[PDB]
Amino acid sequence: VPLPQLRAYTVDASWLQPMAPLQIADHTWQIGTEDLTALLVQTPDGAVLLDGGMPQMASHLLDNMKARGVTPRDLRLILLSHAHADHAGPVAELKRRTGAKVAANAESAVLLARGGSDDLHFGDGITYPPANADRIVMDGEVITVGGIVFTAHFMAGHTPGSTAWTWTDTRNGKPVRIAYADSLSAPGYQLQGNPRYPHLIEDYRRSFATVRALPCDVLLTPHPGASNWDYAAGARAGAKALTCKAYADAAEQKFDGQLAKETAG
Amino acid sequence: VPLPQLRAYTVDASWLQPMAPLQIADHTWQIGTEDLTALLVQTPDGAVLLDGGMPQMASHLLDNMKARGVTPRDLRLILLSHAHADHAGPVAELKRRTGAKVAANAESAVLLARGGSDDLHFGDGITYPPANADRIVMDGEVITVGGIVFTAHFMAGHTPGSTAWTWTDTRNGKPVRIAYADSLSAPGYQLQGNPRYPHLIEDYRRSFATVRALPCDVLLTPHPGASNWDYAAGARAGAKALTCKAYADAAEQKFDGQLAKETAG
Amino acid sequence: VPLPQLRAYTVDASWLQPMAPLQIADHTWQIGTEDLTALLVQTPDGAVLLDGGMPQMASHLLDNMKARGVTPRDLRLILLSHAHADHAGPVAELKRRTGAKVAANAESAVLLARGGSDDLHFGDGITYPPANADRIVMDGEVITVGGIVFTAHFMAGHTPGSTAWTWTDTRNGKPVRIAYADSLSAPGYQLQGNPRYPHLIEDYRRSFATVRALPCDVLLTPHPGASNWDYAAGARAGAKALTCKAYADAAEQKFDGQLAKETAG
Amino acid sequence: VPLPQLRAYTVDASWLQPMAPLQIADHTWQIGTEDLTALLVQTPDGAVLLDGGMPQMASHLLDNMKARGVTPRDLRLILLSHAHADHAGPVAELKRRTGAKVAANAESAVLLARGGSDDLHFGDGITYPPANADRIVMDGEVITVGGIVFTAHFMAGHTPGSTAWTWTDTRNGKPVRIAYADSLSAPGYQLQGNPRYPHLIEDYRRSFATVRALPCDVLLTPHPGASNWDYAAGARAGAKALTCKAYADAAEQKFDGQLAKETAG
Ligand SMILES: CCOC(=O)[C@]1(CS)N[C@@H](C(=O)O)C(C)(C)S1
Ligand SMILES: CCOC(=O)[C@]1(CS)N[C@@H](C(=O)O)C(C)(C)S1
Ligand SMILES: CCOC(=O)[C@]1(CS)N[C@@H](C(=O)O)C(C)(C)S1
Ligand SMILES: CCOC(=O)[C@]1(CS)N[C@@H](C(=O)O)C(C)(C)S1
Ligand SMILES: [Zn+2]
Ligand SMILES: [Zn+2]
Ligand SMILES: [Zn+2]
Ligand SMILES: [Zn+2]
Ligand SMILES: [Zn+2]
Ligand SMILES: [Zn+2]
Ligand SMILES: [Zn+2]
Ligand SMILES: [Zn+2]
Repeated sequence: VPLPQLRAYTVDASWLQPMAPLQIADHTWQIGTEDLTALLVQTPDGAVLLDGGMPQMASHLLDNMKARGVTPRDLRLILLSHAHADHAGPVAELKRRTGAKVAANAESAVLLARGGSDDLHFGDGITYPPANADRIVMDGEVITVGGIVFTAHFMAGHTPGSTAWTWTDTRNGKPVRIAYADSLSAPGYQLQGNPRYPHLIEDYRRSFATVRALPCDVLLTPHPGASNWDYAAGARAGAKALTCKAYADAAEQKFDGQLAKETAG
Repeated sequence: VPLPQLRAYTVDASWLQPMAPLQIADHTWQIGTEDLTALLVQTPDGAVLLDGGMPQMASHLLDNMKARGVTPRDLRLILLSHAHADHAGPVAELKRRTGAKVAANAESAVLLARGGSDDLHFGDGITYPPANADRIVMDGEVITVGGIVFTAHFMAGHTPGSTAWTWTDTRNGKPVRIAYADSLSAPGYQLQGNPRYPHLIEDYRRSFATVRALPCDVLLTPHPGASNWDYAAGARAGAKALTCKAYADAAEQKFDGQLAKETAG
Repeated sequence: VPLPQLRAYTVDASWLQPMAPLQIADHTWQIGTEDLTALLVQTPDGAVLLDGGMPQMASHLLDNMKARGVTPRDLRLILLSHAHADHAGPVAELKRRTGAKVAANAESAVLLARGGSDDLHFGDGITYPPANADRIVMDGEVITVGGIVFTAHFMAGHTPGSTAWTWTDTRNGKPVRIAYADSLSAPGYQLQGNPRYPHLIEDYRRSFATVRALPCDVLLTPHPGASNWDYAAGARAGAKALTCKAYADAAEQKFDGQLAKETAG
Repeated sequence: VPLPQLRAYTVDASWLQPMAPLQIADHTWQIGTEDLTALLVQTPDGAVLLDGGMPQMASHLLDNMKARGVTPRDLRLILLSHAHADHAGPVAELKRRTGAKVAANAESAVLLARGGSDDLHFGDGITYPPANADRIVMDGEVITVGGIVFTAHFMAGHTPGSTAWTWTDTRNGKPVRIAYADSLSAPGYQLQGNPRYPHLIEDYRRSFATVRALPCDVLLTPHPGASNWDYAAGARAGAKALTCKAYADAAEQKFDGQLAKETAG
């Protein structure tokens, strides 16, 4: 009996289904796939990308940037929700192919630098090309690109480095406070007494509170379904979106159920 | 007028004054200098070093290890209080010259990897040879070496990655809970509204509480004077040592005074 | 049409077929799989591993080390032929699970550090968990472990960092000069006018000459078939092994044929 | 007796004496100090910097870029002769303060990444803030920025990663082939039988031949005096410059004298 072959990280087709750019606000576009968020924020002083999705999405992202008028040199900054393969997958390649630099917190930078390997919960099962961060950010730190101010809100749990990013855009003449909140799920995680993450539960509870309180006229999430976005629904893509409060409440209720199931399991 | 010459990080002579090993408990020795802590914990399955002091201390540390019966191959693990040049200085060289691997939290690992450069408060003024961590630890995680169990207690503030390490040794037949608590000082730091560390004050306040509650029959600190140790006093070196509670209270009182002076300054 | 799913690096079953340790000389054992070399050199001062094979081989390697009397702490050093996924695959995990440190040349270290991503010829198609080198070696540099002297002979081509490692063991009372020579193949490579490797052809020609001249009573290669080893043949596993001269001549003849086919293709 | 204080890397004042930009050809300017080269190549698609000098030169470089019409976002690329502190010193800071990415060969990248520490000859005596390379280049590889084509010519010796960079500019309507050739000195180096660099002599001899044959209407060197440039001499700064052939011959004659002195010493 030979050792097993390596298994690739395969995903639902919709996660890999390209879509054309979908405008969220005056400067903010969804440019990823139907079921993975990748946000382009376009400014008079260059563009910012928040997440890139799966590794094989680099060229599609670049096509959509081009459709928007953003050349590779115009992409200045990549920000991440968290450094798993389905959100940070193409970062290394985008850095090679654009002017983009990565800003991330220390936890995300170290996970990004090992390509998602030695994950606290997934081990080496879900990896991707490693990349280096160019700037380390602290909780509450701001980065400004052509006058869009992005604020980091750490919300550790799904990964130690999970981050919400907030900024204010405009729409129909009025401010829109956009909150790109990270995942609050714990898929197959050992929650209680995890030797690799001993304060996991406390971190999730603090993160629910952080998400609940974000400035949040519009919530977006790395998996759009988690905030009830439907990117394929066109003019009504965001009509059913949750508030940050509702998103945090739903995640906490699910988390509490998982804790009870783990105790019983 | 030429640009200024580079300025070396110079320190009081006592910080660089070698001392012979000073026993703290059955397996735990101070092996650094008179005024910089470097703790050797010797076990039947190899040795652990907590901090190394200044960069030029590597050979002295190695001499004292040898005096204790620890060869380079026997040194298994280096742990750090925080990754400033006067505590992590010789880490890179010790890794080259021993079997030692470094375990640190993500913040300390990223600061260690850039040799203390781009410090949030010191800039590039206090740097040292960079080194890589071999293991990333999470808050409350344990590492066990020949049955001495070391527990990490994050106490962010002096650096984002500041850590207290605790373990239980023996003395005169009874357990001794040793707490190696990191610095709680903020030397020349901008405390309020620091764009590079926006939650600095909240982190220090949480860290005072963490230090106050540590398991702590014996407190040691990276600068021995901060816990009222006198390594040159022989049999009474630790006689005047503070409790963890007293250390935390003194640091908080000093911090509060610094906050008031900063507001007035 | 969705973007394609990620494809895993799959290999012939024999590459993944565990075997028991096979003695090559008094201190040198093959401990990998039937069709991937991983050499254990056991000394009174610890053990050296040369290559590890595929990523999923870590636990098997560790089992065979244990069978040989080598515990994780006894493994001191990992050396590499080249940093592709089927030879360096388990390095990261072995470093986490043993005392082992990696020594490699700069080219191999940088490819190892990006987990084989952005390969000059394979792109991101054949990746693995990234790892850091602990020591950078120069051409002709020696490393000594318990008195086995390992010499590095750079033989760039298959990868920029391809290395032959040589050492002298004993057998039946007499010296045996062992040469672990790297691959000299160029599978699907663009040889002529490659913008990512402009001196590729010159490097291969110099490497054929290097391999031809190695001290070489016994030749071993990362893919055993390349040197006509049959690890499953027991007492006659090495009976048909090529000389280094014959190996270099065969590789050059194949290379010349590939050059002619590329010109015609 | 305390251990000695750290010693800063101090240099002749002229190495730190700022100068205004000095035009070499239509797109190429010296923007460093009187006695350290830092070349700015300005193109319609952004700017390239070759070397930066000492660590404390970052702001001066940025001032001279601004004087030339180059903002921080316009600096696209940093190339290096070699990664010693007096040529790569400010790279880390320039990357933080500009859009610039670093391209270097593997040897230079690994030395840059450890801030010049563990130098083959200098040890930790001459260090600087570490930086990461964004692109690894191979010998003879080209990089093109707004149609200036830069070619790498490895010339190992002074450091393993020493590189000459060549490109074609214009002047008075005609092409000017500029060669920025690295140092060929070996200051205090052990040349013969160096265990850290066993093929040192062979590499220097090959590098003399490489430099002799470069395309070279105008030779520039990291230390201008080595090619008989006088940056403070204005309109005649380059009048006495050596050819590449003369530079290589002089370096080889000096090297041969050093070899003879080492044998006698
Ligand atoms: C079990 C493997 O899990 C994953 O690869 C992800 C990565 S975010 N996490 C899951 C989750 O968060 O429930 C998901 C299905 C949304 S994708
Ligand atoms: C002002 C520079 O500061 C330092 O280099 C250190 C490093 S810990 N911090 C100081 C402090 O903590 O007060 C110190 C004097 C104990 S040394
Ligand atoms: C085409 C992909 O190639 C590979 O993944 C390897 C890695 S060494 N190279 C091949 C070769 O060297 O011919 C091989 C079949 C021996 S495996
Ligand atoms: C002895 C220390 O040396 C150096 O720091 C440099 C760095 S290039 N090398 C010298 C040389 O090349 O002769 C120099 C004086 C030009 S500066
Ligand atoms: Zn995730
Ligand atoms: Zn996901
Ligand atoms: Zn400090
Ligand atoms: Zn200190
Ligand atoms: Zn290969
Ligand atoms: Zn192979
Ligand atoms: Zn130099
Ligand atoms: Zn120099």
